[PDB]
Amino acid sequence: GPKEWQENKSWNAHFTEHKSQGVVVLWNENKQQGFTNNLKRANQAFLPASTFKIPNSLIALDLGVVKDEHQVFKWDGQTRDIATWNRDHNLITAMKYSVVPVYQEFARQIGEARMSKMLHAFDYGNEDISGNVDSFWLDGGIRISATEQISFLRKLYHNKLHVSERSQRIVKQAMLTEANGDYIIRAKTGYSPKIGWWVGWVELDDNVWFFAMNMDMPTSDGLGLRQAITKEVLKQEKIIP
Amino acid sequence: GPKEWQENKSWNAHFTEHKSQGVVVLWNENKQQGFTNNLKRANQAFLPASTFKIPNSLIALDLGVVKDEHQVFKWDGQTRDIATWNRDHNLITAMKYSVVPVYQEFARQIGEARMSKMLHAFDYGNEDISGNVDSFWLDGGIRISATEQISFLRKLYHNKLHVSERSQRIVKQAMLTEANGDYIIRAKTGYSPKIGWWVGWVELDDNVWFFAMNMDMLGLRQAITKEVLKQEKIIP
Ligand SMILES: *C(=O)N1C[C@H](NOS(=O)(=O)O)CC[C@H]1C(=O)NOCCN
Ligand SMILES: *C(=O)N1C[C@H](NOS(=O)(=O)O)CC[C@H]1C(=O)NOCCN
Ligand SMILES: [Cl-]
Ligand SMILES: [Cl-]
Ligand SMILES: [Cl-]
Repeated sequence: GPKEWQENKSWNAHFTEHKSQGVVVLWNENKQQGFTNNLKRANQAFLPASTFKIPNSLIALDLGVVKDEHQVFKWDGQTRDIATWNRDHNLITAMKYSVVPVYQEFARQIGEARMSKMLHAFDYGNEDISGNVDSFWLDGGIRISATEQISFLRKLYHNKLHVSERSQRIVKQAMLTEANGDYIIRAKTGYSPKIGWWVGWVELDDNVWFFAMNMDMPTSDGLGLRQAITKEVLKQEKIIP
Repeated sequence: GPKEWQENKSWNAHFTEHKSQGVVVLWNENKQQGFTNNLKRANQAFLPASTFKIPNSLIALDLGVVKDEHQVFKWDGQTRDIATWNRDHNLITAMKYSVVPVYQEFARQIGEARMSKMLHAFDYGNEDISGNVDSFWLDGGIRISATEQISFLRKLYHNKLHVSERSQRIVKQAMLTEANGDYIIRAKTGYSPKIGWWVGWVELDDNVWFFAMNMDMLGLRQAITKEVLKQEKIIP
């Protein structure tokens, strides 16, 4: 009989076309079956980098560190490399522009004790916050695989995480990336030395496709490949036109 | 002092180009200033038609007639003219395809007493539900102007309507029409005999522009509105 995770190695052509390697993991919610080009890499755990903004947002909201998605967090005045960071942000734009210093302040206000407790409740990756509370997802001990990202995202989609429904709805709003008459994408990118991420889902009229992809990234060039390669897989599988 | 409301008649060119006439009303949330090509028409009251799906959704959710955005409303098996209506729906797709029979069923379950009480609490238009409980927004006594649509939508945006915050968040999710790196549009279209509507808002990084347009009478509703938004440098 059929397997929970089916391997489709033909997607490697989309990584090969761009002289890269990685994994795309898809989960068809209606069919309760998953698909990936590399079963092994689907289960390899990596630093989450900026994809950690999803659980960080949930915890910050549930504890009231963030009151709502409209609350303004003033620029601390320090000019950083990414120009979109040097301005005031709310939760919506802090996600969209992946504004690390805003999220570092969230993490410091959450604190290590509550951060560890929440990640355990979320069953998130290896749950290891060793390092600094404001950088463990960038250079500390936490590791999460693409399949673990799917499991976490499915809980979020269904409001099943151990935080309020409100917190989950707000974060899903903040994840909005693209919407048209054909589909809605809610997702979060990430990048740390040598690995780029894109995780999220595609909402259709009568199904949801969760996705988690990571790929080798020798430099910061080709960050757009994260979405481009994923979309090539989504197009091949007739999920988007 | 400055004017809360300014008239810009140059937008009439966008209507005239299509041999039509109408009004676009814009509200700059940050500045607390509004703009329209026709001050009089901006404040004249019309049947809301399918733009009434916004308050109808809020009421159905708040009262528990609709449990959440996943609850399925089964097709009743009657083949109707709009093909996308001839299938099962949830709140998201019922809004998206403007599925009338689903919303007539909501209205019957809400009932006249609860519908009237909710519209009064919402300050919604003339608050008058006279007519059929399941069609008064298309052929009954209720009327609302474009500026009144904006006042209602601003309350919804800020979670200030009397219904639960949850209901307001769910409906705002169901209003999602378009999103990209430049803007998010949450809106609802409508058409009554001789009037087309598009009402909603454009979310930018650090401002929100509310809009309500109506025009004498379908893709022109969005196209004309977008020409105004482009002229005002709101969208690219
Ligand atoms: C997280 O992955 N970040 C923050 C930002 N995200 O951009 S995205 O890859 O387009 O999501 C830039 C990349 C990455 C970092 O490099 N963060 O570490 C820098 C800490 N200031
Ligand atoms: C509401 O305005 N409706 C339902 C449907 N909405 O489509 S939209 O204008 O694209 O949002 C079609 C038009 C309108 C009607 O109910 N029209 O049918 C009138 C016959 N009772
Ligand atoms: Cl981050
Ligand atoms: Cl309707
Ligand atoms: Cl949304």
